[PDB]
Amino acid sequence: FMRFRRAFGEYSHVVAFNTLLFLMSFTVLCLTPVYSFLPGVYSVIYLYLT
Amino acid sequence: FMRFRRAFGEYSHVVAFNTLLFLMSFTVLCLTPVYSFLPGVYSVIYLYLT
Repeated sequence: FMRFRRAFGEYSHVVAFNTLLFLMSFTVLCLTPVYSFLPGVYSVIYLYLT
Repeated sequence: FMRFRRAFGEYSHVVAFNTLLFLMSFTVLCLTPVYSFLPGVYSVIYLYLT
């Protein structure tokens, strides 16, 4: 993490959350074909959390 | 110690105590098979010191 903070300057904070949200969304999309509940409830939770 | 402080940035302080506590716990676990008193009293002392 120190090495990561060495680069990317000030924008590392913006990059980290953007990567984490993308990874979470990718996992949710991967779990979609079996659990049909996710697309709505996860979107609602995401809207609440944003 | 100066060379160590050169790296790890701000988190060297967190790393040092974490390593020291792990080493102390490892020593206590190593002394366990003969001195059966240690698991309780050392845990109490650790809770007090934390």
